[PDB]
Amino acid sequence: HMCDAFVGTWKLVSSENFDDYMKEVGVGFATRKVAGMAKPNMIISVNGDVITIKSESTFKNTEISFILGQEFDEVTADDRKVKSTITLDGGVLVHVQKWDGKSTTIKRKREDDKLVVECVMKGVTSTRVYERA
Ligand SMILES: CC(C)(CC(=O)O)CC(=O)Nc1cc(Cl)cc(Cl)c1
Repeated sequence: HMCDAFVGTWKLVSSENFDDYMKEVGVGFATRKVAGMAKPNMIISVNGDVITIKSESTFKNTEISFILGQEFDEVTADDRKVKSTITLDGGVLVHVQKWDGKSTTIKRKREDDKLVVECVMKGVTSTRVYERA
């Protein structure tokens, strides 16, 4: 019942500073523009200890499955090859990605009827708000 309140199908309803976050990460111009236009759905499910998060949009469909606290390799939507670990910290899903000596952290939180995603790369934070589909 670890992630019950995250499970479901969510649709992006607002974004702030995502282009700048992507710039800070190192994403190139064309990918930033097309990815920034996307209105993804985020589909979260749990089966036993395995959490699956899918992101689907006109730009890209991605899928990760993982066990909390157990590192895995991830190819991101912008084609980084990263080492990822996702944990629960005080009811927040905390996703750390490591590559090329860099690090970014993505937090997913339930707030009211929304799922709020905060993406941090060095001093740059982007906030993406999802609602139930
Ligand atoms: C958690 C997430 C960050 C944001 C969301 O799910 O809303 C997933 C995502 O879109 N990743 C991403 C995509 C591109 Cl193309 C470039 C970079 Cl840096 C990141």
